[PDB]
Amino acid sequence: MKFRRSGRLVDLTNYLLTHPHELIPLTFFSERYESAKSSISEDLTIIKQTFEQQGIGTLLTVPGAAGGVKYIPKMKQAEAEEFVQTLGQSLANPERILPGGYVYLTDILGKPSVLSKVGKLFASVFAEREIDVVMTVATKGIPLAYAAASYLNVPVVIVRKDGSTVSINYVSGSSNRIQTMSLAKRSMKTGSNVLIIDDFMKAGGTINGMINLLDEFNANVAGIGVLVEAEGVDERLVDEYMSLLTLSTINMKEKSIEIQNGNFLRFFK
Amino acid sequence: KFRRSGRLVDLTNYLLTHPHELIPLTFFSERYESAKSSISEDLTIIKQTFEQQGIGTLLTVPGAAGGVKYIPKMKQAEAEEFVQTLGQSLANPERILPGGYVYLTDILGKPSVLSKVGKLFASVFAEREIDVVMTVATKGIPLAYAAASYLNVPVVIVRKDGSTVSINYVSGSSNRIQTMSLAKRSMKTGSNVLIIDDFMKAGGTINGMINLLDEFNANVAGIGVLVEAEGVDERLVDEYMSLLTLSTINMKEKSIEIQNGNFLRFFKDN
Repeated sequence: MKFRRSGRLVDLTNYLLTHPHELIPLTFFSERYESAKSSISEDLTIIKQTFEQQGIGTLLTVPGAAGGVKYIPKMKQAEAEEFVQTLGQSLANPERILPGGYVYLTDILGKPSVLSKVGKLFASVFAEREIDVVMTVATKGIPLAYAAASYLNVPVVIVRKDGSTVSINYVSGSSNRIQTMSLAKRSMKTGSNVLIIDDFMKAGGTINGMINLLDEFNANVAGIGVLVEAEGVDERLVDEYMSLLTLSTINMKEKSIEIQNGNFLRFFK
Repeated sequence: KFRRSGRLVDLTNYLLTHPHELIPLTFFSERYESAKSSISEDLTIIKQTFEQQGIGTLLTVPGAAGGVKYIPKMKQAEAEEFVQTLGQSLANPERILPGGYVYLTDILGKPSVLSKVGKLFASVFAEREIDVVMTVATKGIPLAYAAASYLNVPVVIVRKDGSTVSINYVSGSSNRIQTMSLAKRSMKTGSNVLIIDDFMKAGGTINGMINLLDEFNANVAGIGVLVEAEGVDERLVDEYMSLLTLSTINMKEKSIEIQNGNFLRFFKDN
């Protein structure tokens, strides 16, 4: 059933938005709308231009009758900065101060609207990494991992803090003892390029634990993103990582809490 | 300024990313610096397309207090096709688990699958007045978020570990009493809660969750599970929707039975 341009633009927009990071043959669309490849290409130029102008993302086109298009979610620096500032202000509330130097995030992480933004910012920053899968550890980071994975078009793998399983010992920020994390061996292909995502990085042991867990799968760290990094941790982590926010050494007794920008802007050109 | 074409693309993106939200025509008129008449015409193009393509319903509410609202909906034919495909995939003997369980980890890890399940849940409960989605850690978490994002509501996660509320219940794995808790600061009392879970075997977990909401003057708006163990619709007095039915996996024999759940009852049988 043929759609005229207006109907195709609408359906193509929905289809692209719901199939990010997937190379779609022009052929799939020409047959879907029983339209000429040339009309589709024309429609895609309109979408590509609107997507860039509105800060939705990039449409990459591969020419030829055998060509295709790929939608790449991307966030403009201006929106990233504004979103992060707003989010930081929201967290810089003494009522969130938690024992041990932690921050209460449960409410913000319960909101798909916020997670969507966070996920897209991670997806944007790591758009060009060849990611095969997103990994995080139960449980606070799970929703962040799915948000990022949905923009990236890859599966999520959840490491458990408890079949043929692989296990690694690691230490946590509570400046505590040795714990173990595991992941079933049939949960991930060898050589996978992994984006590690977590909500909070205090000491860096949880992430180092996941990075070490990856060596057991002969997998590679494709990138590392965290919502909040405790002040001065660039030290305890060997791999590059991206953070949206920095929690400056909080104090429960003084009931003060400072929150600054993470290092994310370094990732914008 | 936006030419009609660009405006349709942006409007489409805008509606798709703001479901279950009443948006005043004025907002669009201002965004595109255009007459309301032109916006309404675009909305008709989108409504028609969304309807024919099975994306959802664009609801236009007349009046200055009105506006437009995008409601994600899934056609019955697509839901049946999707559930069957999902069922066939789970009926693989390789997913065998002791105790009458099936391996769901790999599918619960795919946003593509989650998106569909979340949409089907959001579609069935589209007209219920839901304020929050609730699930219990940790398997159901991604399904909960998927449903919640289509419904425009926050997610609340019950912990099985300050002013905390608690309930005790018996899982389907162990007969030992368990405790699920939820911070009092995690949910507004009187909320219409859509409960979501991956697998309902005994029914205790969901029952426990139903009791826990009592403690908040909360009202169960609906219950949705991905898989229900054969023989559970006599262990729950509450109405629930399930996508698949898992017939007691063949312990000794390497076979597994999967059939549609009761979801068709929630489509146009209403």
